Amino acid sequence: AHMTRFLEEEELRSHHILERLDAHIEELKRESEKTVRQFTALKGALEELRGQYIKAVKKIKCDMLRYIQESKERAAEMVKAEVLRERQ
Amino acid sequence: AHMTRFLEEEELRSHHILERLDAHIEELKRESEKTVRQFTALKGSEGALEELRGQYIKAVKKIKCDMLRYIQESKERAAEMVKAEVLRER
Repeated sequence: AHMTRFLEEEELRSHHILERLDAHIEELKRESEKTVRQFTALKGALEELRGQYIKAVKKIKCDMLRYIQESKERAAEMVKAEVLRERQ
Repeated sequence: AHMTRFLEEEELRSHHILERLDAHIEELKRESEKTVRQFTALKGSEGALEELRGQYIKAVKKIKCDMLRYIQESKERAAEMVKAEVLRER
């Protein structure tokens, strides 16, 4: 029954990582409506907008790297626990 | 016996998704230079600024869609390991 706990954990880990991507998408969507409103109420905005997407994408790249790195450690931990189970 | 091959595979998948990630970041930067270039000309400037904004949001939705597929596959992998752990009780 080791692996069922592994899958339960993946299911949680999956729910969290997707939550923190929605957070990032929405922040982009909010900041960018504001900035498009500034420019429309006027007659520099290209840098705020592009600035924002770079922000959202950077944060997505960080969070995906932390997930990936956690995943590798988890796998290595299981490699370890398998070898411990070989004890006579 | 089994779990080192799981790790290896995890390493491989992890590098393939990060190639994918930088791949369509860089692609989606090409797509924006075209429409940014239009908006710079017009000083319809705003309808064109919304379109750009709609491309950034859409681009970051495609990144999410690839990231969901990756996650989904991890769940499928772990599921396959529940199965094979069950088969080894045989």
